Amino acid sequence: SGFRKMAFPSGKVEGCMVQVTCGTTTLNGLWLDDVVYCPRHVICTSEDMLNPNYEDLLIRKSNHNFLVQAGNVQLRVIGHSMQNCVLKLKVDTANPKTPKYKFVRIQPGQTFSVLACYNGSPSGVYQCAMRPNFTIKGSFLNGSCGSVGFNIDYDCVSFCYMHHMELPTGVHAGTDLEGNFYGPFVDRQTAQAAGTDTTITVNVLAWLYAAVINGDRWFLNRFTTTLNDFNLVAMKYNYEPLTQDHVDILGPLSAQTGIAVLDMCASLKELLQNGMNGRTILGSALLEDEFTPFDVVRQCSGVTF
Amino acid sequence: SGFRKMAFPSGKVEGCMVQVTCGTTTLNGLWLDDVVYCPRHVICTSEDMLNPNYEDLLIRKSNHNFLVQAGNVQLRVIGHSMQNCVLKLKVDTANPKTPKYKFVRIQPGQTFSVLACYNGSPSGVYQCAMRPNFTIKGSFLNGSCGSVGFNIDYDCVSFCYMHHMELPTGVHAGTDLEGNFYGPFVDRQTAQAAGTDTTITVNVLAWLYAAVINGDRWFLNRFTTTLNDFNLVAMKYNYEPLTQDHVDILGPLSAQTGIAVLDMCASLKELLQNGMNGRTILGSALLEDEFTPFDVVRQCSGVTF
Ligand SMILES: [Cl-]
Ligand SMILES: [Cl-]
Ligand code: NA
Ligand code: NA
Ligand code: NA
Repeated sequence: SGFRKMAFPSGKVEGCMVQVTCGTTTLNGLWLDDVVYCPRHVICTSEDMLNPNYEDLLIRKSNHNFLVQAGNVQLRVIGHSMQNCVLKLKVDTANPKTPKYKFVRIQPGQTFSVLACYNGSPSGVYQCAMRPNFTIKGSFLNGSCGSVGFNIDYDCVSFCYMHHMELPTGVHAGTDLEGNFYGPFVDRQTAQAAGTDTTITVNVLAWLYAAVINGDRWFLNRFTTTLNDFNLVAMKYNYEPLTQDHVDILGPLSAQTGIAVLDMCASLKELLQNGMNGRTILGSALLEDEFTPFDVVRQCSGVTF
Repeated sequence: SGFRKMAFPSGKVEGCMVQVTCGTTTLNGLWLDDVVYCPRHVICTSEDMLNPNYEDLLIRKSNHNFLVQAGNVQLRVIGHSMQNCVLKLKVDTANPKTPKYKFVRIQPGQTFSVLACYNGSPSGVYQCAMRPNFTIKGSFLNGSCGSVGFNIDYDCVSFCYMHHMELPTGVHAGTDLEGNFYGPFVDRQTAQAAGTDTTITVNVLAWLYAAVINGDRWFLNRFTTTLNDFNLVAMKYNYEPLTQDHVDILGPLSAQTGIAVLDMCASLKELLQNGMNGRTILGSALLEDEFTPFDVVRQCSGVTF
């Protein structure tokens, strides 16, 4: 029993973190086989960062401009290129700790683990969701650029996120490992604003199901509403609309607890309209929206309490 | 910026998790050099577990009763013994991935990372505090026994916790790596109750400081109270008393934000008396007490916003 924000074990990713230095700029890189991936703005000085032309800046560099360190051992660069906003450095040694891996791009509302790194050295691990406005609410200080987010599926690491920058609101933006930004952001030091965020409804429902699985029941009721009637209260409280395909993935949770999805939606409606009246759910005093249906299944028991 | 529940990277501990099987019982073990550590109740059958004499049960076993698996590779046991509630299995191979490590026992209120494991295979990582009643609010299903909790200090792993069991309230109990239980618990299948828990005051203050460091300020005020006057409101709301030594470790946080400890205590007093009036702090709608002063410093910027 119990429910925690739970990250994937980070060892397979720790074996891949290196430090990339170009001039006076230093950040983290991801070393898979004989390629290091890092944010391309490692090639920018302080002035370049304001309005950079990256094709120009890269053409003025050669392999010797790039210092790659895996611990103390230095990797010599034998090639470089640009793929959108990530830099690729070909090195002369294939990372022998390279796990099975894929580059995947995730959807708003999905979660992943973040290995925060500084100077090529892992310092912490945590769980994150991709917000509906394509930012993440991470924990990153200067020098964390190049930290990656990932999911693990049977010793295969699916890399979904590379960290590039913090926005004015303190939230974080980056790319997939092909260098394509999540959301309407660009890698230059200008003030950029995310769109307005919304609450991930299917995740809140999944987390209510985790509550029931763990014995928290006070918020339930006998009422039921219809799909379209709920979606009206959603829009009022700035929640995502619920789809019949979202209901379907919530299916296994519905079956295991015996509580139909639309039944649980009525309880959510009531929680939105009346608040919690001082009580808590799974140790929280607000509705949590960063656990997916998959996250609930994998952490919770297979049998309801 | 940002503030997250953050675990230590788990790789150094992942290299040490093995599966121990004795008869039909299977749980996780910790392999350091040529010794495997696991909970001693791996030697109990279902009936033995009700009222076990472990000295009897162990004397009736030999090295061949114990199956140790590190992945597929099997380790052959060349000796066994008991140290309080942990079993020690001498194996014929020193773990080549053995990190620098120590066995340390932590205090109520301190935090550590937990590597949850099933059948010798790491499945998740999270942060935990030792509660003042010597339980932890973990996330553990059947087969997680033998999972360890740890802190990392410059590539030295300080192991502080081995998981043994879940109590009736759903909280979790275990030992240090010498096999001495945290709290008044014993390793047998009888209903055991923790004492009443209390809120870790110094941690809540540390987390309020993290709020200020990150720009959350609405809860502050100009008031100040005295140490002894605060401790009276503490006892009313079931909070730990504040010591002058707790103030001192909060010193660095006090200095960096410019907010004296007793100043912050007044804001806490007001938060206790009036609640949050609907607002949140660091993304939470209750007062969080599982971040230590050290956890705040290590994750937060060195300069206030
Ligand atoms: Cl290349
Ligand atoms: Cl031994
Ligand atoms: Na975590
Ligand atoms: Na209902
Ligand atoms: Na004050």
